[PDB]
Amino acid sequence: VNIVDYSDCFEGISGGAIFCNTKNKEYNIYNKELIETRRSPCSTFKIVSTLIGLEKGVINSKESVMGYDGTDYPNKNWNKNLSLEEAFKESCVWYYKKLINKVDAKSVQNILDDLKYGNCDISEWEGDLKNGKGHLNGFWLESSLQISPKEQVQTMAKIFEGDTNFKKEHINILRDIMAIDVNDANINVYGKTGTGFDEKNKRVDAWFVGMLEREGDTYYFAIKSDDSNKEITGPKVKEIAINIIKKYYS
Ligand SMILES: *C(=O)N1C[C@H](NOS(=O)(=O)O)CC[C@H]1C(N)=O
Repeated sequence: VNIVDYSDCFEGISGGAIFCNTKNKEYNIYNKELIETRRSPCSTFKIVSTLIGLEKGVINSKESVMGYDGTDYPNKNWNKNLSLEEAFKESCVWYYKKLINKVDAKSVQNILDDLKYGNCDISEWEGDLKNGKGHLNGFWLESSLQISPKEQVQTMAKIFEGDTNFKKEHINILRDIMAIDVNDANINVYGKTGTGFDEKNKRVDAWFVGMLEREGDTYYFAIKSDDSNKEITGPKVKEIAINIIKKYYS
């Protein structure tokens, strides 16, 4: 466990980072207090909810559809019968809500328990209804389920090192749809952003969680901001994460 200073890449934004290489067990941690604090995963939960849907047969491939019903949404790309790959990349809320609501709560509870997914608290299945957004809510979106960045990395490692019971075919679907382009062919980066606002503490929950492969070595990582500035989003923290990867992990 090495405590590190990535503050220059955070460019004044409050947050922390954790990178873990499980081959040689090198844990690099910036802002240890934050990295151990549990928070809502927000859209980073799509990593796990995709695998749940595949395991239960609700979806089957990166082409799989969820039966769009014509409801009007402000995001153009949500207004179509999109595939799993597109719903993941466009963070289509209705697709992932419909997917998870086809799965019984005990199945979800047991999978989260097996993954040690934070507090594994799905008690508020419906999510944070007081924000007025109705069915565009769920237990993983600023609601009962909370996970620390360190726990995110531990879960990512267990999934992608093949240490869970999820099918390899399903892991590979997730890998494909998580891959991102960082304009450096010499590293393979995979990840997912998340964005929420913590109304109790007046702070954002801005996430980028994923993994990095660079010549035999793999790092699992979670970058997280808790800034009070509402302008700080998941996509912004992904930029920060990319800067760290290029500076220290290339
Ligand atoms: C996930 O955190 N969400 C879904 C969507 N995309 O977020 S992302 O750009 O950080 O991946 C909008 C924000 C958030 C939500 N409000 O549900």
